[PDB]
Amino acid sequence: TLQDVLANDALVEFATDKNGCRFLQEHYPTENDNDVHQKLFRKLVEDRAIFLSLCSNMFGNFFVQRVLECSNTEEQEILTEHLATDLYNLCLDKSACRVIQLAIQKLDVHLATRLSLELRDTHLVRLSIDQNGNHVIQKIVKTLPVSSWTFLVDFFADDDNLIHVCQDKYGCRVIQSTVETLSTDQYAQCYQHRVILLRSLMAGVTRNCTQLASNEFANYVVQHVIKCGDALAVYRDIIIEQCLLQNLLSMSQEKYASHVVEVAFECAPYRLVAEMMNEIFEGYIPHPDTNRDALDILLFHQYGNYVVQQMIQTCVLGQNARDQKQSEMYGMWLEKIHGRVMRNAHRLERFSSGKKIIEALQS
Repeated sequence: TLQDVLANDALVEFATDKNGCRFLQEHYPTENDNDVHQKLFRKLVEDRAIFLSLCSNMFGNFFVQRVLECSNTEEQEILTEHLATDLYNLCLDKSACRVIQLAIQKLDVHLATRLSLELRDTHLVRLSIDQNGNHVIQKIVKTLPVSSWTFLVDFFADDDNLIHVCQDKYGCRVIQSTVETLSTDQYAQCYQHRVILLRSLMAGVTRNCTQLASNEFANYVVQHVIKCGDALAVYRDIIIEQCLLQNLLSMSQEKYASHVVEVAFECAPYRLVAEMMNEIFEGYIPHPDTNRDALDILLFHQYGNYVVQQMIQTCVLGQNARDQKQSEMYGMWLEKIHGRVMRNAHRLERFSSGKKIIEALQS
């Protein structure tokens, strides 16, 4: 019946139907030299408006994906030009962005490079925070070489663009994908190119870390820097030392930055764990009277109590350190925290968080 739909010119009438597009998708000739394959491709790409309306459709996008799977480089050139005419609005659509991601996966690397470079002068903040275009940006970053999307790094060297993209549910995933792609397989490249691009990102992260860590979604970027080791570990310490120190008590009382403080207490080396512990303990936040200590504030706080729990967990896991001085220092820190909890234990038992802390000190 495929020759019947070739003769009646009802390729739109099948692809705009669920059963019709399933019939086109199942019986599509995978061989490029087939006559029915060539005829169906020609009927697909005769009208650019018809092709782009089929990409933007609930069902016909699957037929466009099936054509894109069974494609040689000439067909890929035709489809690349047709998509690049309206690429930016194609990524914003729920349907056509699937076609764009399969294009980034399955086209030749110069054609997908052309598609990635067609986005370099568009509203990339809107595309990164979009419900649908964020997957296209992530697919471009994770799939294509860095030279195909280096402009994105250049787009994120602006602080306003980095803050606007990071402070969003979808754009923070874009920033995480870019950071995770650039950091991977460093010190196996013999030159510092991805290192310079990653430094260009991390300088903007470092200069804006207090605003990013206190945000609902932009704190995930900071936790991604701290939690991931390897080439990001050197940046982790920087965020601990230049941005988080002298600010532990304020961020630990904050709704979203307390997560960053927990992740920093979890992942820091002993060098920075020592300075963070001495800031929380009898160091900064001095209270030069009979007012509350920083640990006294964080014990009875709805978000700082998890920072105290992470301090307990860090010291418990750090008693088994290979170094003896580090092990006795983690033990002394846990003694300090345990003594301060046991001082206020009868007060802490009246609340859920304090009961959780006391049960954590049990086990």
